[PDB]
Amino acid sequence: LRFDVPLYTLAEASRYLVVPRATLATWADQPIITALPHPTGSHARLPFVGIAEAYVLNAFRRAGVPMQRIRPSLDWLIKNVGPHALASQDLCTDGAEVLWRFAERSGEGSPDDLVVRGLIVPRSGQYVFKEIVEHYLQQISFADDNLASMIRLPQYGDANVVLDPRRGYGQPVFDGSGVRVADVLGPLRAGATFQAVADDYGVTPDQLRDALDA
Amino acid sequence: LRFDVPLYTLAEASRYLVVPRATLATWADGQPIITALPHPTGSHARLPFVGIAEAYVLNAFRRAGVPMQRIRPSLDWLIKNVGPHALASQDLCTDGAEVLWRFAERSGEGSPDDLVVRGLIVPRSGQYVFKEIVEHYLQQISFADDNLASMIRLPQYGDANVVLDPRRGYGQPVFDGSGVRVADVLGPLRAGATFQAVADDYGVTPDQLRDALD
Repeated sequence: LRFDVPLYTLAEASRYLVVPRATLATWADQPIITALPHPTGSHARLPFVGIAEAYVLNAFRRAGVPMQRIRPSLDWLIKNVGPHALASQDLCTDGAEVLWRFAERSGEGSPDDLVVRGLIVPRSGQYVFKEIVEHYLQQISFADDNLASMIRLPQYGDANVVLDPRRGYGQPVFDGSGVRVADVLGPLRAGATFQAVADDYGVTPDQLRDALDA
Repeated sequence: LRFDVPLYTLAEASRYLVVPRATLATWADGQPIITALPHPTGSHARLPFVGIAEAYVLNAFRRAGVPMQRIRPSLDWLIKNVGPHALASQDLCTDGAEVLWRFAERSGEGSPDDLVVRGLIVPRSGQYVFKEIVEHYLQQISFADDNLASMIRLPQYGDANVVLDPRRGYGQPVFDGSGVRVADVLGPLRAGATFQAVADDYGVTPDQLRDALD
């Protein structure tokens, strides 16, 4: 379900990932995320692997990584970790060392070195990803093929809201009940109590407050 | 510290309240429905603390699906009955639903006033009360001697318990528990400090830091 079908418009992905739509447009149009031409009468663009790549790149952006000249680092990562490396199970464990190797040969302070310095730091005599990056990488779950199959959106907190192409058409769902976050909003807006909605939708009141306030 | 000096630009308030900047501009510039002041020379500051409190409450109304374009008469009514700056009043959450109900009764079924008030209140156990989706936000506000808002907890930060408090961090988001600006933990994390090191340095927990980041 993750590669061939565009599941997300850029508008939707901007909301779910908390990244400016214009930024995503730049990434999708050479492109640094997987995007497909929009279907007839639809603005869908990103297959699930593409939103996973966008999610990781946003984590890089949040960390202060310069983004405009990141493509050679991404090419290098793909050449060493494999296709769709940003969405790979091996990124978090192998990526820091791979990137270090790239920046070494790049020249001190070169654009590649600046990308890589944004991502990694020495820890106990070796380079590792900064925890501010790791925190986001840790949210991703992987399929048989070691590529992303689910992403937990930490902005929803203990609601444990995920993007999962197997549920809710890939739109944000409570992992615990498979309900679209969107489907609890109408009832709350209508004036149902948090307890009534939580019971009706298989979550807790605290989880609902967390979803609302994400 | 809450009335006579503008603390917030509309840009800042838009971020802290999670409301479009253009929406705040309409509320501040109009007649205005929030307290705003002419910007100081060389500054874009507009909202004193009471004004951001009123904006916070109006945003809770907006979130609930309340029609906002013709809300001013309901606000006038509320001020006339609950008192000056009623949106920022300690008495809003306890007295406001009944006050608004009385207003909409005389307004005509489905009139603009009735539609505002139906957006806010529901029957509970034989009386009209605020919908819980509104109450959730009203409950975040703390009050001074004068029964007007003195602090607002921003629930989007979750268990970090981040607040707007004009007594600390110039009114910018601070961790209630240490009085540190959320802004001041970001540089150290981006630089590659661990969540543990930052949390210890800034008097919060690693879990609270993750909540703030997200």
